[PDB]
Amino acid sequence: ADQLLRKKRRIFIHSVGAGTINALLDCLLEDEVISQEDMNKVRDENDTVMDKARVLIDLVTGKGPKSCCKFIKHLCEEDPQLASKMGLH
Repeated sequence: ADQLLRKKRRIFIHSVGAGTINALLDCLLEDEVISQEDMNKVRDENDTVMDKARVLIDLVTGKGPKSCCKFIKHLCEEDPQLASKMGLH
């Protein structure tokens, strides 16, 4: 009963703008949910957003559903448009 990202993996990934990503991953660090190890994963910059997203959305969920909370929240303030399909409440 906790796999929002998973199902919504096709949405966030095929929508999130290269911009929000920079502002999103930045917020994560603030909470210190990730680690210099993961932070490096994304920084590596693979290719098109489709790639930089798949890793960002994944790395989060990896840290358990406890992160999903701050994620959906930070995203709401960063993007109210996309957050629409993720603005459950």
